[PDB]
Amino acid sequence: NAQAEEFKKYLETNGIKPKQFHKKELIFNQWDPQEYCIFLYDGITKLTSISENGTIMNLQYYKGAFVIMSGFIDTETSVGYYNLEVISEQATAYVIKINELKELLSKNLTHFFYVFQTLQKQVSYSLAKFNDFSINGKLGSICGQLLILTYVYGKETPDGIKITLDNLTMQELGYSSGIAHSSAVSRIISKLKQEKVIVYKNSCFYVQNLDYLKRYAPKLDEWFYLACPATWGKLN
Amino acid sequence: NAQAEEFKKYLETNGIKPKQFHKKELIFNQWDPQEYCIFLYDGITKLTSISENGTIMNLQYYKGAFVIMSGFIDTETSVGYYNLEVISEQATAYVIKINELKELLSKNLTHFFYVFQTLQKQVSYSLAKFNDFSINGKLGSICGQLLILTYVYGKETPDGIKITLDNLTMQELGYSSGIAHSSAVSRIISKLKQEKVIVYKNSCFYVQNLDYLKRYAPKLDEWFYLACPATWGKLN
DNA sequence: GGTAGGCATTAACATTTGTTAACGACGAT
DNA sequence: ATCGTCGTTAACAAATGTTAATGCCTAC
Repeated sequence: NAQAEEFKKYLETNGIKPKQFHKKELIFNQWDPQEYCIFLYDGITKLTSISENGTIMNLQYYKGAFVIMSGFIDTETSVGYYNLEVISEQATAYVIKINELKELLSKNLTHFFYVFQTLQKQVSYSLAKFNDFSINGKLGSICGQLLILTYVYGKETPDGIKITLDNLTMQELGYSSGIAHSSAVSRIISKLKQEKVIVYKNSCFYVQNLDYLKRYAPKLDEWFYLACPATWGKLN
Repeated sequence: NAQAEEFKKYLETNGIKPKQFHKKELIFNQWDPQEYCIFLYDGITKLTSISENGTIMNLQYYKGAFVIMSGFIDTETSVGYYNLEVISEQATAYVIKINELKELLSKNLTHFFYVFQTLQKQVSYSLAKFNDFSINGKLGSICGQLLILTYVYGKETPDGIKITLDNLTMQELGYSSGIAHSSAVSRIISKLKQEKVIVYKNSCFYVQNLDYLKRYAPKLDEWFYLACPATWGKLN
């Protein structure tokens, strides 16, 4: 929003200025660790991780204007080895390198408070996500994940709320729930067709009972009501 | 932590007096206190959430010098409704009104980078924990939770390493994962002495093959070394 | 108006958790 | 003495890790 836009035009007086990233490119990865502060101005990405085993995990989706750190400021070392994979067709991102960031945030306080705000939104997001996922099984982890995407990328239509996102493979949907196999997801996904809360037509997910999803993930719905009110209010 | 000691003195030069809370007291609360910045100087505490029915959830343990926040910096609204509950002897904590924080941080960049660092150490922490817990099921959750409890609260004794806490009822180990009955958790710890990794004595937990834990929660073990090296180094 | 991989669906088992119910001791009012 | 607390087990009801085989698709 407004705050995001002036951070945008804060960086551009200071000689760091965007880079186009395209689908499946990695702004940074878990094998070649460079420590950045990524200001993703526009587009859609996902934070992933491969293990010494090939087991994939979709931690989180970053969208719109947001900030992703790969380095600590005061120590300038890595925070953990992850992947910021682009999902949208294109994405603009401001790749600030970490031992630059302190001097930048020092000379303007309005914009540190911005990044501080987002990292606050992030701490509260993870805790919420962790809470609702951990209580009742993978089914909860699915309903939680669906509800997230349904709020962030959901659109109105006379057959339900559309999760308008590239091609959310069911294997990918399980990847956010820490699931290895599509069959485990297919089984769950249409307990949610029969219970009439989810349909899968046009190879895209349509939500029918938002109140169902809310019950299985109340801490997250709360997080939206508090940290992203404008979004939360579109679907009420 | 030498960085926090300066922050305590910094608070005291501003008339911020420490308050003493003591076992099972709630510094801030699920039914909106709020919102404060909580500088926890000494003691041990836990962050919990109670659902509408009665299902409880132990999201994180906070210990020693750390800083919690229930409010966003700029808007001073809630970041979510949780409980900070004193688990230990009786913690010492500086409770700062949030409106007072932005001003306090605005005029001493050193401490204001310090707060940012702590908040970076938990966005990283939360993510790592989300990862190891989501994969490898709830057995992996217990082991991952055992893991962080050793690194933080672990002495090494001629009987392995002692998880040196109060009274960690397996009811409570339980609340760290999402396992809501104390018999399911008992079926786990059971299976971990039979495999020689933990022994239950003196109403306290001991770990003697910590290597077994590090495989079930690798990105947690990776997180300590990366984020909290001094803590990691004492067991490696 | 035709091909080959890529997923979704669904079945059949192998384990892991969820749940309830007795039984038994420690520790505190 | 009489708690409520906590740990421990067996016994089961679901839940979900797996793998395999059958089909509809769409990128090509």
